[PDB]
Amino acid sequence: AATQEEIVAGLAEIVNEIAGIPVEDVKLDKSFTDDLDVDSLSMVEVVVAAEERFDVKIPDDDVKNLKTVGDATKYILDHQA
Repeated sequence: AATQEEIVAGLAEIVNEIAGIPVEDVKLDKSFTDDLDVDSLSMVEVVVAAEERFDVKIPDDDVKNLKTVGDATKYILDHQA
C-alpha cells in the first residue's frame, strides 16, 4: 500500500490527529513513544487505524515489540501488499 517513507507518512497522518506532530517531522529516524509527542495509550488509536491504512494487521504484542518507525516499517511494509 505504501513504501517505507510512505508508511511513515501514513502513520504521521494519524499521529497528527491523535497527538499533533508536524507531518514533515516524522521521517525514518523517529520512534513513536520516544521521538514523537508520545501518544502513549492513545498510540493504540494510531496503530488500529494504521492497520487498515497500510493493509496490515498488527497484533498488540508486536506493537510493543517494535521500536522506531524505521523498525516498525519492517513489519508493516513486508506484510502488506
